[PDB]
Amino acid sequence: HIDLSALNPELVQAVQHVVIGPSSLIVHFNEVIGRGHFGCVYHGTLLKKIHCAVKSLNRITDIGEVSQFLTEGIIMKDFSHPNVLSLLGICLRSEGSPLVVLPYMKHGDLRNFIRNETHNPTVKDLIGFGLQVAKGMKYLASKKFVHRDLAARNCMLDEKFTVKVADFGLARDMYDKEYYSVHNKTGAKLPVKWMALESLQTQKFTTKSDVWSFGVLLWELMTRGAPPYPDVNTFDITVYLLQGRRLLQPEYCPDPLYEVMLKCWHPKAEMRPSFSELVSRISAIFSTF
Ligand SMILES: OCCn1cc(-c2cnc3nnn(Cc4ccc5ncccc5c4)c3n2)cn1
Repeated sequence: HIDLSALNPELVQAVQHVVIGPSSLIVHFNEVIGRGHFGCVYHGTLLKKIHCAVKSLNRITDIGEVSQFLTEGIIMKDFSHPNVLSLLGICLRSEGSPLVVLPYMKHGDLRNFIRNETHNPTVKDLIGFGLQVAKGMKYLASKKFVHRDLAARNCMLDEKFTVKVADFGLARDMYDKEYYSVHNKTGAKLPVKWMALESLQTQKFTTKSDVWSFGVLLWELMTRGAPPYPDVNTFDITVYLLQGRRLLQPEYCPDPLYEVMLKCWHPKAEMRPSFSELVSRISAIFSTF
């Protein structure tokens, strides 16, 4: 049972902006639509019935950990952009950690979508998805928000095939454990094959390290969801990058788009493009299609 009286009053006020009453939420706990380390995602209906995704945090039992997670993620309620996942609300109830209510994404995560052989997205399709992500990140960067886990698995596609940058704020979790490793300086599970060289070395994350991750995501898109560096052990990713080595150009990646990827992975963080620059560059590349 989570008591609001025990929680920081400032956090309580913030949360009370987006609270959903239990009687307004129906959750189908027999319908798992995603699985994270903090809890699963379930089909829900919000009430005018709205189809939604309900993210559990029930694996987080410590009040202090729940408090910290809410504190770090609540700013999500302040964001509004077509390429950024929105928050529908938070359901506080009698027993269990708060439920995070999110818009339902009919087409799931971007990586699974492009790996699906029946979909067979074209080069144009894939660059288009990449442009959408760049716009969402441009928005978050303008808000000084550092994502820290950008990757194709962490972007969702809605019913209109609009890409939402996701897995941040209250929606943050590890949804595919295979791509997080403890082989790094922090000893915690991190997406090391998406991380900028300086993040692996200094444990610090910035918008410019998000740009590095975006470069990897672009590579994911153009390979239709191939795993990066399949032949590089998690023990070796830092030295691999230190040696100046990088992901190779995908077969169906246009030369100018691979140039963009390489700029995203410049060893000097300040030498890498802003997301505003990336939107401009990728928009031009897309338009030639
Ligand atoms: O291999 C991992 C596949 N996978 C990625 C996710 C994922 C990646 N980033 C996310 N950001 N928020 N949410 C929760 C969420 C939000 C909306 C959903 N709509 C339909 C189906 C599942 C949904 C899951 C996210 N889920 C779920 N499964």
